[PDB]
Amino acid sequence: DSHQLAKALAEAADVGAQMIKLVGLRELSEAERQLRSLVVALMQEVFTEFFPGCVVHPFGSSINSFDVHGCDLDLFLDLTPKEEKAEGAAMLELVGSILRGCVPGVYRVQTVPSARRPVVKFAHRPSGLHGDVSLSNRLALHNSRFLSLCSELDGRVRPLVYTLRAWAQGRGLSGSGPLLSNYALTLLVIYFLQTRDPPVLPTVSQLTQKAGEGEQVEVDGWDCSFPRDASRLEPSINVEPLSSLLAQFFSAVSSWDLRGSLLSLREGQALPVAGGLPSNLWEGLRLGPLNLQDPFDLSHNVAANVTSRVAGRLQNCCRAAANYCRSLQYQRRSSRGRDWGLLPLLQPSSPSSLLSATPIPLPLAPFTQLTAALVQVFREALGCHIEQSASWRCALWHRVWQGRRRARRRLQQQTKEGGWLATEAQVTQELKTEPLLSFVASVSPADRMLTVTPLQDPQGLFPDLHHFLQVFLPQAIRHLKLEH
Ligand SMILES: O=c1ccn([C@@H]2O[C@H](COP(=O)(O)OP(=O)(O)OP(=O)(O)O)[C@@H](O)[C@H]2O)c(=O)[nH]1
Ligand SMILES: [Ba+2]
Ligand SMILES: [Cl-]
Repeated sequence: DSHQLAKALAEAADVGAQMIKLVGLRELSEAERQLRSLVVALMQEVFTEFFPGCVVHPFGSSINSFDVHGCDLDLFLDLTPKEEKAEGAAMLELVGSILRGCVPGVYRVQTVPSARRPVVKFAHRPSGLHGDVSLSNRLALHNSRFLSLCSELDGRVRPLVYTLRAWAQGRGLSGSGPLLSNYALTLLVIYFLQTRDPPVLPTVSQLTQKAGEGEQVEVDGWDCSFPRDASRLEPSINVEPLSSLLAQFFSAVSSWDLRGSLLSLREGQALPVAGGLPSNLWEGLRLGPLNLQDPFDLSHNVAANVTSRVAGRLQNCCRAAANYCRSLQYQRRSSRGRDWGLLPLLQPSSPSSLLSATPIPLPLAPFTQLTAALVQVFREALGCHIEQSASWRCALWHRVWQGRRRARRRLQQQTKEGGWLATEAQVTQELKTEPLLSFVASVSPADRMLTVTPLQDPQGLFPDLHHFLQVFLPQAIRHLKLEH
């Protein structure tokens, strides 16, 4: 791993071979699946001991075909409004005590009622496995099955999802908190496949319409019905190779309008967010920087946790990735030993690149006035020489991002013993023809955020400038807001 993987990808044919080989290397072995099966069997044994006729249904990465080594094990246990929450939480505690004290080998048991879907986190010691026990999740089962079904519908699915998933892990786009879940990212890939001119994957509404007799199922008032086998469905007429689909992915999601669009896997289409339509229809839908609808529960934005910085970082990383995929280093292999194809995409991100990818949130203000105030801050309040979404090229011959404290103290003392822009500009000018550091500033139409990328950085001081800008620019615009 990280060594064997690198040479394995570098050694093999074209890009598609790299993606396929990646899937081959990361996926769970037979022994791993045997181990997981046995552990789930034990859990089943103890839960049967407590709950006669209860079924333990594995879901998520286990059954959705996107599994990798050491992945979580998601288990679903199948057996007034605040009273119902309290009842559910108590029940969850009961399951938690069953895990904690009964089933042999399991430790690290933490009940999490506060989560969206309440869950009991567990670790099984002898197998070295960990995961979540869920009481109510029946939608995850069917949508996981839906994911594996997608994998069966077209052979390019697993390679795309695996590669893009690893890439997202690399670019810091995926994880907990504000980031994207692997499920959300997966839904994005699938939606991308549905939106190709020839469709690579059918829309979920098409699967629902196809369905079958007795294959009808309704969970939590939503229609989860899809065909059980991929044989009853006609293949894709899309001839696009893996690499082209990867590049097209990056370019696509880089060019999309995320804020103003709710991406529907059901209709296989982009539904306009503004104004008010989908949130009025399904009534449970949270809207934000990135909106991606679950194929079954239509009141659930799977990306609803994604902050503007994360969406911005996503589209930036995707634009950069597209730029790379247009280079010859991507398409053509290497003679001897050099990194080609998937390798720079799976390689760790440069600190300057990692920083530049994630934009800087700015206070609310009209685009024109915001831009004017920005270039006014760079020009006036900093030593920046600037020149002509919006963008400006900026040059700094000075250390201006650092040394401001001492200079401000000196000025404070000089003034003591004998309005923001002009004063801070004086602070800057009191800090003191080849450019020391040159960088690009960019503002997107929606949401309005400043993106700072490097150009010429001989001494490698760019990240310091980036952090300093992260602190300085918002408060500058903040003070400029109060002059009106
Ligand atoms: O918003 C969500 C998130 C997750 N889920 C359900 O939870 C399951 C967990 O989906 P994950 O986001 O955990 O991804 P994963 O398990 O496929 O991969 P790893 O995290 O193991 O790397 C998914 O398969 C989905 O069924 C939802 O239904 N909605
Ligand atoms: Ba998981
Ligand atoms: Cl597109």
